[PDB]
Amino acid sequence: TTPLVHVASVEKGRSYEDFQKVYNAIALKLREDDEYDNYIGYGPVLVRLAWYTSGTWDKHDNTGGSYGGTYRFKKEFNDPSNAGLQNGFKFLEPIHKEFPWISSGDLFSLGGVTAVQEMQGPKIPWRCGRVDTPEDTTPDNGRLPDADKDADYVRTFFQRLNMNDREVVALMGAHALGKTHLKNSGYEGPWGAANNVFTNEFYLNLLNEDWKLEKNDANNEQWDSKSGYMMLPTDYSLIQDPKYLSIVKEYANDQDKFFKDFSKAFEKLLENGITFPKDAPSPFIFKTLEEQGL
Ligand code: HEM
Repeated sequence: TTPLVHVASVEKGRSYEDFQKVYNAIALKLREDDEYDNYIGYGPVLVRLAWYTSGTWDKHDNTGGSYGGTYRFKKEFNDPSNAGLQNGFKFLEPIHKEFPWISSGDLFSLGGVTAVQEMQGPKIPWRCGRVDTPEDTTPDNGRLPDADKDADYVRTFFQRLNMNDREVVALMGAHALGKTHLKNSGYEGPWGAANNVFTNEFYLNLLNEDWKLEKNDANNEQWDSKSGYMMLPTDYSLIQDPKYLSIVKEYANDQDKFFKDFSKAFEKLLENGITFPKDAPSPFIFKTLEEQGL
């Protein structure tokens, strides 16, 4: 099938104010549902959801991506690849009901942006206009990366998402958030201590901790530290590859640089496959609840 073009179309009669209200609803629920996942909260899984849905994109034929907001998950979340994502969709359901006018793609991606900012991460410019395509569903089957691979696999995989070395290393820093859950992915443990605060801890831990490759309770190999942290083989490959290593060191020593690069890469990820008209509104930069005194 000929490559389809997806033009961003602003939800009829909606403006910045409307989306800030959605952002606020998401942010308020993040604050309210504080007990989820042993008090980590829904922040991490929402970021994962935004990445996963956008990560289905294929630059070659512009299939997948965040635009359509319509997907079919393998085994309906009963697969090591997508298990756990249902928690994010469940969290967003009440938000969508309160704001039925927002497209699914806009909601899923906005959920990630809101989560990163509320967790004290960098501001992520975000654009509206994704249009639901119920007639065009994108199966996630084999489109997201395996975690038991090396640096060459990671580099090649991300080329499909049009990401270079710096973009890949920056995006991976999101693993400072949340944790792996054995029953979900066959991996267990957090990557750091501040599981729900967005910082460059991922890089510091990679370089500073004493890691040991071991099999977990699912018989899968992962790198463990005495501090109680873990790294997937794909995470660890970032310090095994010399080109990735230099960038990990850069981010480990410059919090501001990491924030700026992550912001650019994350927005790009969430916008891959979308064509924005020259007269489309400028990207929205939402204020956090804190900045609004809410
Ligand atoms: C080589 C690429 C990647 C691989 C192999 C990978 C793999 C995984 C795996 C196995 C989990 C654990 C799922 C679970 O057990 O619940 C996970 C969680 C997560 N990933 Fe990644 N990931 C990759 C890239 C990314 C990127 C680029 C982002 C976002 C910018 C991201 C954000 C997250 C977050 C925030 C979590 C924690 C979710 C939670 O705590 O519920 N991942 N990822």
